[PDB]
Amino acid sequence: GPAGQFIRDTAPDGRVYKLYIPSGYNGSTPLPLVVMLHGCTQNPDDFAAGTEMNVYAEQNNFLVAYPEQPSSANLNKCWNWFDSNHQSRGRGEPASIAGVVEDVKRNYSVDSRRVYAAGLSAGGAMSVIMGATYPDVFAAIGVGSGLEYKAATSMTSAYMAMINGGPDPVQQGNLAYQAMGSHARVVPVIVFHGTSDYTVYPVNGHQVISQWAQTNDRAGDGVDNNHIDDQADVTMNGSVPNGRTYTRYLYKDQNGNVVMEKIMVNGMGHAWSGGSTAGTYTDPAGPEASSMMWSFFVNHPK
Repeated sequence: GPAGQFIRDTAPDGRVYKLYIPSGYNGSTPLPLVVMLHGCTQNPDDFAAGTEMNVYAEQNNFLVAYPEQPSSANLNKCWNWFDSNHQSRGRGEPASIAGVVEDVKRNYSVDSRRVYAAGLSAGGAMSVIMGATYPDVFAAIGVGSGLEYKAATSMTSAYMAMINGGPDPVQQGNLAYQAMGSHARVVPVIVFHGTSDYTVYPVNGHQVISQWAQTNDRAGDGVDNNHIDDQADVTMNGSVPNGRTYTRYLYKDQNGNVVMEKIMVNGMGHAWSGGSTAGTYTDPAGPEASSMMWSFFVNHPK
């Protein structure tokens, strides 16, 4: 029978990416596509090994694309989430990441209603940017230890935002709505953050939700419908056997549908929650962010 494959390619602009093709791919059914955006110092292989996302892709039959940020673009290999040249549609890294999606769609049968972006750290901040700049492409996003839209616009302000948070999330949510331009739609968001993160302080995870509440409130159709706030409708407790506890908050819209989730992992540092020590920047004692993000994505097609 067929076998899954983790291959590499380059998009037309030269962007390197790796692609996991699950064994259940046969070209006869369009599959969902998860774009995974690695954090600083990482690369596609390291991020795949740590998140184990290809394991879930194999089990659930979806494609996984891992764009690579080279040190030529940022010496730490961080997505340049703090640079205005990389915060808008049609230019820089957002256009390049969208171009990876277009390249996969040209060569594989992809379900255009089930394309998602998730990432860790700089890649979590870049996933936020993808939701704000290409909401027409990305059904939903996952943000692991990231920062809100335009949390900084310079490298100096980047370091301040990492410790203090970015500007007023209401203002940033209106800026993200403006960034959506003529493509605006509600983009469901799932956030993970560690409560003992000394690199990107957890205030940033709280702000991601508040910023997206504002953006999604502006983007929902109807003047008196589809509204959403940043007040948790449900607070649920989690516990990993022999691992960490966590709180999972659900944010519903006016219709009662869960549109956002926030998972705060107690005592976790700056790391992808769950996963494997085979990759850097993971915490196997946390809940399995890869599995939970996929479940959220499944439930939030375009």
